[PDB]
Amino acid sequence: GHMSRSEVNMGLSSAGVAVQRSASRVAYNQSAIDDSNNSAWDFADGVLEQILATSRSRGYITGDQYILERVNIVNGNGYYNLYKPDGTYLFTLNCKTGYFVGNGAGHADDLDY
Repeated sequence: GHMSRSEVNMGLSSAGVAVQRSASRVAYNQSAIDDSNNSAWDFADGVLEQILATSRSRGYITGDQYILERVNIVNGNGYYNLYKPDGTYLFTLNCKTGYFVGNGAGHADDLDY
């Protein structure tokens, strides 16, 4: 919610933030993460802004006060975690589908991998 429509970004800086990474539903695979050149990391168009628009609606975040992070590549469905400005894990989303998965008592909510 800065440019106009369809942006896709991390919205806040996860630098110094106390972000919950161990709370992630998908593996933080730094090899796929560093493989960032993948289109597995290209969500689509305002797809993130969707999930984010949703996140705020859900009560996960506000505006672009979110902290998104690259996590994993499954099938090329590059998964991104959404965090609070405090780094609090909200969910793991699929960039390629704009789907998003929640977390619980150590179970696959939407997961399969």
